[PDB]
Amino acid sequence: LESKLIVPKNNGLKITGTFLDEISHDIPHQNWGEKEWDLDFQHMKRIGIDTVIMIRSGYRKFMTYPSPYLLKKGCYMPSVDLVDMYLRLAEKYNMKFYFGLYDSGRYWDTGDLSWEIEDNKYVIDEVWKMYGEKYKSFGGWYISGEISRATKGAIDAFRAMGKQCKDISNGLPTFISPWIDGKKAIMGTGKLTREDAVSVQQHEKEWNEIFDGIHEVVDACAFQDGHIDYDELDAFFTVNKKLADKYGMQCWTNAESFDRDMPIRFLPIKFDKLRMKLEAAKRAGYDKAITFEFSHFMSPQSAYLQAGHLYDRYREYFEIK
Amino acid sequence: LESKLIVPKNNGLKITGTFLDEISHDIPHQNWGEKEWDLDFQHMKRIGIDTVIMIRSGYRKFMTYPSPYLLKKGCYMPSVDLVDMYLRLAEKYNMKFYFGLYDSGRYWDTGDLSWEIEDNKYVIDEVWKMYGEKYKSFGGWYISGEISRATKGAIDAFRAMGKQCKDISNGLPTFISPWIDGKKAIGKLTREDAVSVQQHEKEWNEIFDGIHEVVDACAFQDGHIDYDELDAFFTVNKKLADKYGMQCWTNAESFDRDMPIRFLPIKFDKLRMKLEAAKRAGYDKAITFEFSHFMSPQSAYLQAGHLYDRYREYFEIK
Amino acid sequence: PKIKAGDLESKLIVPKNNGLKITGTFLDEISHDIPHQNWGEKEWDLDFQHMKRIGIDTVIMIRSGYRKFMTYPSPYLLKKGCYMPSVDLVDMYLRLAEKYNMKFYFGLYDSGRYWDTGDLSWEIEDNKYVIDEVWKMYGEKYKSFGGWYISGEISRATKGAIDAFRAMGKQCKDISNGLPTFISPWIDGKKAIMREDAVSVQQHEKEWNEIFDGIHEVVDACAFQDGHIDYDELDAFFTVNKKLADKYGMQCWTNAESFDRDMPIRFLPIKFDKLRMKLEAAKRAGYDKAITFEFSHFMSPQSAYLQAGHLYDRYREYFEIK
Ligand code: NA
Repeated sequence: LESKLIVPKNNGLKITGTFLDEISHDIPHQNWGEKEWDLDFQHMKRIGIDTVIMIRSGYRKFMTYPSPYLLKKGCYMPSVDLVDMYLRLAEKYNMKFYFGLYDSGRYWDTGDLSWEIEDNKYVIDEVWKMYGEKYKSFGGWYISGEISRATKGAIDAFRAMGKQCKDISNGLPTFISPWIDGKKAIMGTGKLTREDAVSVQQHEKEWNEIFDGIHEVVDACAFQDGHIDYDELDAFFTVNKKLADKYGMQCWTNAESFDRDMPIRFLPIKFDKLRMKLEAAKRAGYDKAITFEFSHFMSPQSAYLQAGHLYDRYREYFEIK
Repeated sequence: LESKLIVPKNNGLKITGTFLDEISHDIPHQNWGEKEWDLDFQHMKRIGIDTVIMIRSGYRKFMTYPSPYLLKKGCYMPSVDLVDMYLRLAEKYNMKFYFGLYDSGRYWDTGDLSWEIEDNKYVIDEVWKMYGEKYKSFGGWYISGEISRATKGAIDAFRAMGKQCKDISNGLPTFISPWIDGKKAIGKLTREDAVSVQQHEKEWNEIFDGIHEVVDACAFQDGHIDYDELDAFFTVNKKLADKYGMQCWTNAESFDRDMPIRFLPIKFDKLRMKLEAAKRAGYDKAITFEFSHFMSPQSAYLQAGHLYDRYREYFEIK
Repeated sequence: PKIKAGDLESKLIVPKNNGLKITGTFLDEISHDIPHQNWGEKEWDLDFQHMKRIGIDTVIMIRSGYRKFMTYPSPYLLKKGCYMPSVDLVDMYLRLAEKYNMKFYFGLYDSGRYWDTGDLSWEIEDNKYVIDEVWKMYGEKYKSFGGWYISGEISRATKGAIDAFRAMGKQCKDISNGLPTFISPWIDGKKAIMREDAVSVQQHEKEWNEIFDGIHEVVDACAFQDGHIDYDELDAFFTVNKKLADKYGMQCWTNAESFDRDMPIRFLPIKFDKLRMKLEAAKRAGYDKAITFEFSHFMSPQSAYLQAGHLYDRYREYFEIK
């Protein structure tokens, strides 16, 4: 059996990139080894994922690789070099690997994104030498400092980090994945909804300033699409696309594949909500759709079995064999 | 191996109905298609489920079928006609399908249930014409406006919705599934100003007096009271149903309200106690919220498949 | 896509078998806050097999009852209005422990009165009856009954705790002719939020010096829950907890939590590297034994949390367990 769809198939932007949630801020670890990661890359390849982004090379004292710099700063040796593993898997499945910058926790504790520059000066340089120059699949940088609004030190940090990434790698692509300060941006507020969600006009004003400051060293912007309502997608995607076009940046969508509307934070999204978000991205003329996060929220291998079913609904809608 | 039970088996009211959690307020979606739903109806049939209730035909801008009315009001076209699917599956497995009324969100935002009547006037009409007259398994109506206490506009909303349902369908059954304003009707996981049995009886006596001519059954959610309060509340709820000639059902919750994850499948012994209390009180029928997530072998919550096995062992179901 | 056959193990970049192995687990009955898996004897037998494979030799039923819920048909608790359970779990666990040659520890009853008042001395009275009937019904009849778990949990100086632990430990030891007893308190650290005012190492030592002085004659081991402190605070607290155990002649255990306290879901299986770091710290401090809350949910291949089965595989790889 197969459900009879009552909407047109293949009418949205296909997901062609995914984050790899290491080091995760808030998603429980699946305790996968290389065998499980190899199988997930196969599941990704089947649906046409061509890009994998390791979200943050470290988070506070946790790291994804044996960094000589972070080890000297008192961070914890991991048991596996994940950077090496992901680069080898990306090469095996002919995917582009993007390296996420280090997150020290200082910006999260203060609101000043300039705290994140200094450690990344060392991380960027050692990673280029240790991995960038040696692995064919190293194809880009993810500037992992997340914001939604005008933020102290953000333009300066993005400019400094983007410039160093581009200079050392002879111009590999860079991108950011901020979020929209919408009605579901309730983090740290102690309430189920914001009655003071940002207006489209104020969002445009603040992001016009940010893109004016960073576009020479940030190639794409991939807004997280989940903090606004499903009837606000056209309004915000039109503005985000207009801003990307004005500054010559690629306009991506970070199509969240987890559900923000539920009392469990977080399980896989309802397929129709993801479909609506990808259809809106296609209507707005977006260049690429990526997702946070295939392995937990869309994989047949996920511990969240709703993810394997999401994968099947996704394949049916996009007519993927 | 099999555990040695130290209580008598088959000593509670068997579950013979389940909600279908569409459109869900707060349970994460399992992303099932018709294949998975067909298999879940088979798992339901094995344990003697004979009734399936689609809990709410829409919730705010989400809908379960291509409603011409709700689409004109700006609601979202779904990718599958779930009403058509469930009606076909109910007919295939010889079950009765109950249609849950539309939930606009206006009652939840104001506390006045009278806001839910208007959209349902259009929904009941178009659903009777589109489905009720065409599908054999369309067997009843679920009045989805949930309350626990005396509520502004509730008696008149239940009266209006029940009357329209009955009139258009030439008297198909109707029911409500309210909750008890008990210690788990919550900060924290519990509280100290739970409704008394006496005050609950007073308010529901007035509600049943007002609605009994067009509401055939009441299925209180059984989970917001403590397990040692079941006999007291079930005795009152059965006495009120008898007073107004209504059927007395239990909505035996199969998820756990006592845990910090909202929600995973219930501990079997808690469900057993609730079904045993319903049988002691002489209840007509037990339904559950919700088989597919909380008792199914197909659920993403694997504690549900184990619950299904403990349930079959207790009820001696092959 | 199909999983590759064979060994395709991650290349470890840390020394292997460099932490204290987990050789005991709680059995989370009656649970305070972990959703029930609805297992029967078949599933529990299989879980005991998964435990035996990794060298678990001790199983601890965490609390023989909690408020009106109980794990066995207690004549005393039934007279007090508590609920008859459908299975005698004490009988089941004792039979499974004997089958797999493990020691079973009996967790004392938790009435809820201490949780509602902050005074642990309220837990003494019901346990006088529970200890008495359980020794007669089970302790004298089952070979695998090997110890007692004093389930009254604290982290700081607590009203009536020293008196409670002394009374309960003494009755357990007297009735059973000296079987071992232990407690599993927690550290009042930065993750004890159920923070910037976490207890200092100095204040923790001061208070636990007083507690251990009062209870060491009838409490053989202390197994602090290791999860409420940060991973860079393990050496400081474990050094102090070992120093206190040595001063009072007690065994120094670690209750190595196998669930993650850093996540917005309370709780799913821990990240292996976090568990590894906690077991590595216990071994550096010279701890005698590692137990865990809780194998069945958080490390078992049978758990509903499939991250647990993967944790079991990472654990076996690090410890070279076949
Ligand atoms: Na006292």
